[PDB]
Amino acid sequence: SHFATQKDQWQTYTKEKKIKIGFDATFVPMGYEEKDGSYIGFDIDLANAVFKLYGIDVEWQAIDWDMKETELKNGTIDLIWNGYSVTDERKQSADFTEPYMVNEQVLVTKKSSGIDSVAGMAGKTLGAQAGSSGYDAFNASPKILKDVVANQKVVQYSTFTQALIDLNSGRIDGLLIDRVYANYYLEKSGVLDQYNVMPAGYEGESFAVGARKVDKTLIKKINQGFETLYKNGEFQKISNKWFGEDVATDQVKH
Amino acid sequence: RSHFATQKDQWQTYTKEKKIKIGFDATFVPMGYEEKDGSYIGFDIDLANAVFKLYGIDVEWQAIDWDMKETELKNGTIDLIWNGYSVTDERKQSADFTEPYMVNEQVLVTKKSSGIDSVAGMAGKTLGAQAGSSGYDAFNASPKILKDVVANQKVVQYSTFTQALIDLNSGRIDGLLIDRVYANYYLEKSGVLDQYNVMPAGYEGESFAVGARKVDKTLIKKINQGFETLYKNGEFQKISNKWFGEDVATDQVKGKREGHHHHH
Repeated sequence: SHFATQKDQWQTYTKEKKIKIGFDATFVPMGYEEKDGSYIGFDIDLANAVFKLYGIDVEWQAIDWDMKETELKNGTIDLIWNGYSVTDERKQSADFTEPYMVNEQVLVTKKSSGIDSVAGMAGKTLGAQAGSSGYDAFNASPKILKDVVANQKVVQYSTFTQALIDLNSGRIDGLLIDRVYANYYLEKSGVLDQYNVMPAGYEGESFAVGARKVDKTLIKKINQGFETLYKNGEFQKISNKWFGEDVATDQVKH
Repeated sequence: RSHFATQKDQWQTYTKEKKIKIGFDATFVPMGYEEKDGSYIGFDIDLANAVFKLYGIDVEWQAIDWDMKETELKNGTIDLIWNGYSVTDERKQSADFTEPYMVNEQVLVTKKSSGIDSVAGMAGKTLGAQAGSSGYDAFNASPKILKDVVANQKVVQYSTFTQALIDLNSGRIDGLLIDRVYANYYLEKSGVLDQYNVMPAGYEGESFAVGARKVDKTLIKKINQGFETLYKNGEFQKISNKWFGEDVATDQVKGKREGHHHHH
């Protein structure tokens, strides 16, 4: 039908036992292409789990991320799921599910540093990622850390790995970074327990799933899928595998 | 040309007219500068020329009053600011940036014959720096890096890099702190880069990127893709080696986007 995209197609996804989901193949650790060519990530596991409950297989489609809204509206994909989030501009092209994970800015310090509180950064040196949302939040809400840390400024680094090198050596006392990165990397390296990873105090972006506004049943069925997985313990397993913690939102629970 | 050209995405025009104008500071060696003979040369000039050659776009190089760069860009007098330019919140109010193509930072330079192959190895050794340089200020601002360990906890200041090197070569000083762009450029130009240890000092650096009008979203993407294309076909590496004697490509230029996503 020429107008499938203008209708609630839940009965279609369920009958065809398949649904198409677009993602940015480079977005570690939400959904990305590994060196061997496989598609893995938190959202990959999460979405596969949700749809498995309905006997639906996910057809993962690596897309031009800038074209995500267009592809969703054209029927190229049926969902945008890859660390996606609500934006009033995005709400122009899609309806969203309840948020499933909060990606807030976290302050990371060595357990041995004794800095187990954001306020404990008073007079201490802070590091952050160049051009990251953490850098911007640092300035936007100065009362949180700027007016506390040494020199009222942050040392900028290229990557979390370079930043972590200086955190470990002691060149910097703390590191402000995306929760998604802090937990994924520290857990993958098996040293998460050697660090205090604390919510910094800035409003974090909530990850949610995007669908065509007409697919109302689809959205609610994903929402329910989250609950189902959180009650049978699946959500926690997936979450632990990727972040070493339960990231479920209250809703899921010159 | 449209009165509102500056108001929109001109990728169509650049490709059509097969031209784009880039502003630079004619004194900024080695990124882009005017030589004695009057020619304009530099790492950025070679890099930008190479990127636009991919698209069949000729580059019109415009030496500008550097202080007027953002104005020139917004005025439409130039289409890009490419001459060791970088991101700052202030500059972001006037332009959009490509991904960074190289990192500049203070490097500690020592002769390989000195045996000093680490910054820590400078303990008790004499350090030189150029007078009125970013390294001088960095040396003092972060004493724990080198100031505390070097002899006398001070640095011998030099007016020119040439004098500094003369003394490094004679043993007068054991190490020299200077911008990576200058260290690699001069040493490679002299064909002696392999006789020195050029090590990142530990002081916060800066990342060079290209600035364009915020409306030129496509142009920015085409440049980012250009960097990647040149690295894939080897041209970036050739240009980098010509000017610095090493590969200065950032992970972004190399196509490694892991860890660079910001609440997208």
